[PDB]
Amino acid sequence: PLMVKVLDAVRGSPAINVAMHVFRKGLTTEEEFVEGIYKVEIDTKSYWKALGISPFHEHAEVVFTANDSGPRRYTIAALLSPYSYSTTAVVT
Amino acid sequence: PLMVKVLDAVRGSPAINVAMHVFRKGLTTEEEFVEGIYKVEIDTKSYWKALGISPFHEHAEVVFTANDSGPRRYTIAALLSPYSYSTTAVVT
Amino acid sequence: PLMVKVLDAVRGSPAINVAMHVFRKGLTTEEEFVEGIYKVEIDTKSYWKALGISPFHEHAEVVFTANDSGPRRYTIAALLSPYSYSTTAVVT
Amino acid sequence: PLMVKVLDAVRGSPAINVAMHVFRKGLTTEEEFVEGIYKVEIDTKSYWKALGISPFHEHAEVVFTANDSGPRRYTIAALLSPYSYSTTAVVT
Amino acid sequence: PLMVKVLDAVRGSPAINVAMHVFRKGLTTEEEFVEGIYKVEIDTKSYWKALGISPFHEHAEVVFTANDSGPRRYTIAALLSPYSYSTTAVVT
Amino acid sequence: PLMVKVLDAVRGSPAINVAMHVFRKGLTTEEEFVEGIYKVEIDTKSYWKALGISPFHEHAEVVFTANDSGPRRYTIAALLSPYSYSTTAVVT
Amino acid sequence: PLMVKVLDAVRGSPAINVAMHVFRKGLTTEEEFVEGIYKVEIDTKSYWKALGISPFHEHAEVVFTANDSGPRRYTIAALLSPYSYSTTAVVT
Amino acid sequence: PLMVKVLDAVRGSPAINVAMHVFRKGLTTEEEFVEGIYKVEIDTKSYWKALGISPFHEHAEVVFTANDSGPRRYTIAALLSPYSYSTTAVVT
Amino acid sequence: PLMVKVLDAVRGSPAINVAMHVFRKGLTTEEEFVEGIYKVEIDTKSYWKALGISPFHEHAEVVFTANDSGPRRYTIAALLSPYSYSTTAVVT
Amino acid sequence: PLMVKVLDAVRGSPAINVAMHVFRKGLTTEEEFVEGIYKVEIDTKSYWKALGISPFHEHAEVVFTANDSGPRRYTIAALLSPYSYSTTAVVT
Amino acid sequence: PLMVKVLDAVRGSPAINVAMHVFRKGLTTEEEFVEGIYKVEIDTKSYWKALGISPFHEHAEVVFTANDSGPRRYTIAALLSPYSYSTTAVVT
Repeated sequence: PLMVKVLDAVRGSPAINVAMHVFRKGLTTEEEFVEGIYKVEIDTKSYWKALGISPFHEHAEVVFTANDSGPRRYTIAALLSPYSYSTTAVVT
Repeated sequence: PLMVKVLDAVRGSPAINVAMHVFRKGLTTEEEFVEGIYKVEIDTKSYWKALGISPFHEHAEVVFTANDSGPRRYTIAALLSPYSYSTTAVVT
Repeated sequence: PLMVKVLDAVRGSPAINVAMHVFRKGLTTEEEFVEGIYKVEIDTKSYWKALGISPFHEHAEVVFTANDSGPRRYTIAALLSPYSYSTTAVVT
Repeated sequence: PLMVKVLDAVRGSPAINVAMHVFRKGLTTEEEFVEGIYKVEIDTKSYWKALGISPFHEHAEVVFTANDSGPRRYTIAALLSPYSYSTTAVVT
Repeated sequence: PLMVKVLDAVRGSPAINVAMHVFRKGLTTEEEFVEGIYKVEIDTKSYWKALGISPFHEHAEVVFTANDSGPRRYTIAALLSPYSYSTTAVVT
Repeated sequence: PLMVKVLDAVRGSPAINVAMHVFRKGLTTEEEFVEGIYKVEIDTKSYWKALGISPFHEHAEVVFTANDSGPRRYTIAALLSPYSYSTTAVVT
Repeated sequence: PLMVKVLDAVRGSPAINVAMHVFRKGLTTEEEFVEGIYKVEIDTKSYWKALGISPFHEHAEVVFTANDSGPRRYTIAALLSPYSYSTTAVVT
Repeated sequence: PLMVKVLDAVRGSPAINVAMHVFRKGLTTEEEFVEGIYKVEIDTKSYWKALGISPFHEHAEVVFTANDSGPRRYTIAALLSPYSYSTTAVVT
Repeated sequence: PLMVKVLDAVRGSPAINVAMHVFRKGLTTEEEFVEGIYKVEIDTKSYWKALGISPFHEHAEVVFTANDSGPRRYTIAALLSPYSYSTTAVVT
Repeated sequence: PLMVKVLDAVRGSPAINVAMHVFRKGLTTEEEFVEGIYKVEIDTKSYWKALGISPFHEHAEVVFTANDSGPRRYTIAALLSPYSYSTTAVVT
Repeated sequence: PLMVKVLDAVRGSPAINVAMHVFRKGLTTEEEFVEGIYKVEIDTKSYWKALGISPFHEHAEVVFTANDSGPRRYTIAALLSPYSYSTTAVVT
């Protein structure tokens, strides 16, 4: 007789992020899983992933170069941070 | 007799994000999963993924170059952050 | 006798995002899954994906170059962030 | 006797996004799935995907160049963020 | 005896987006699936997809160049964000 | 008779992030796992991952160079930090 | 008769991050695990991971160089630190 | 009859981080574990990890060089340190 | 009849980090553990880890050099140190 | 009838870090352990760890050099030291 | 009938670090242990650890040199030392 009670009585004006999971009971294999529920990804980089079976098997001559140079500005305010009765100013 | 009770009584004006999962019970394989419910992806990069079976198997001469240069500005305010009785100001 | 009760009584004017899953029970393989429920993708890049079976199998001479330069401005305010009794100003 | 009760009584003027899934029970394979319920895509790029079986199998000489330069401005306000009794102002 | 109850009593003037799923039970294959329910695509780009079986099989000499330059302005306000008793101004 | 009671009575306007998990009971294999519930990734880099079975098996001559140079500015304020009756100010 | 009681009565406006896990009971193998619930990653780098089975098996001549140079500024304030009745200023 | 009582009565406006785990009962193998719940990663580097089975097995001539030079500034204030009635000021 | 009572009555505005574990009862093997839940890692470096089984087994000629030079400044204030009624100033 | 009572009555505004573990009852093997509850890592270095089984087994000629030179400044104030009614000042 | 009572009544604003463990009852083997509860590691170095079984077994010619030179400044104040009604200045 499992019972879960969440934010039953809310009197007011909150700022809320609620993540709940209820569970009652082949290069890359993933099964029965929970991933990136509130995941935030900024300027992520993946070059070579899961190329495959027997790639470049014989007499491969590869030249791999990755140049991550760049003038980049992101400037996030209040990332994944709920706020209440509050002021968020991004001024440039 | 599983029972889940969430935000049953809300008196007021909140700012809410609610993610709830209730569960009662081949190069890339993924099964019976939940992913990227609130996934936020900004300027993500994937170059080579799952090319396949026996790619470049024999006598391959590849030249892989990735130039991630660039003048880029993102400037997000209140990302994935619910707010109440609040000010979100982006000024440039 | 599974029972789920969410936001049963709402008195007021909230700002709400509600994501709720109730579950009772070959280069890429994907089964019985839930993906990108509230997914946000901004300036995402995928160059080579799942090329296939035996691509460039013999005597391939490839020249792969990716130039991610560029003057780009995004400037999002209140991304995936419900707000109430609130002011969102984007001024340039 | 599964039972789901959502937003049963709403007294007021909320701003609501509701996604609910209730479930009772060959290069790319996807089965019995839910994708992009509230998915948001901005300036996404996919160059080469699922080219096929035995592409460029023998003596291929490819020149792949991708130039993602460009003067681009997006300027979204209140993306996927319901708001109530609120101001959303985009001024340029 | 599955039962789903949503927004049974609404007293007021809300702004609502309602997605509800009730489920009781070939290079690219998708089966019994749900996709792009509220998916939003802006300036998305797909160059080469599912070219086919044995394309460029022998002695192919391809020159692939993609120039994503361009003066482009999008300027969306209140994307996928229902609002109530609210003001949305896009001024240029 | 498991019972979980969280934030049952909330009188006021808090700023809350709630992650709650209730559980009652092949190069890379991941199963029965929960990951990235609130995980945030900024400027993460993965070059070569899960290349495959027997890659570069015989007489491979690879040149791997990764240049992570670049003028980059991130400038996040209030990352994953809910705030109440508060000011979040990013000035440049 | 396990019972868990968390933040039962909250009178006021706190800033809260709460993570709770309830549990009642082949190169890389991880199963039945809960990882990176509130994990934050900034400028992380992984070059070669899980290359595969018998890579560079015979007569490999690799040149691996990683240059992590770069003018980079991050400047985070209030990372994973909820604050209340407080002032967060990032000034440059 | 295990019972856990945490922060039952909170009168005021604290700044709180709460992690609670309640438990009642092959190169890399990890089982039934909880890892990096509130882990913070800044400028972490992993070069070669889990290359695989029999890599560089015979007559390998590798040149591994890692140059971690770089002008980098991080400048975090209030990392994983909730604060109340407080000032967090980053001035440059 | 195990019973745990923590911070039952909190009158005021403290700054709190709460980590509580309640427990009632193959190169690398890791079982039934909790590791680095609130561990924070800054500028950590791991070069070669778990290369694999029989790497460089015969007639290997490796040149391993690691140059950890670099102009780097971190400048953290109030790391993992909650503060109350307090002022945190980082001035450069 | 084990009973644990911690910080039952807190009247005031303290700064608190709380770690409590309550417990009632193959190169690297670790079982049923707790690690890095408040673990802090700064500029840690691990070069060669768990290379594997029979690495460099026969006729290996390795040249291992590690140069930990570098202009590096860390300058942490109030590390893992909660403070109340206090000033934390980093001036350069 | 074991009973533990800690900081039952706290009237004031102390600065507290609380670590309590309550316990009622193959190259490297580690069992049922507790490590690095408040561990702080600064500029720690581990070069060769657990290389493996029979490494450099026959006719190995290794050259191991470790140069720990470097201009490095750490300058921590109030490390793992909670303070109350106190002033912390780090001035350079």
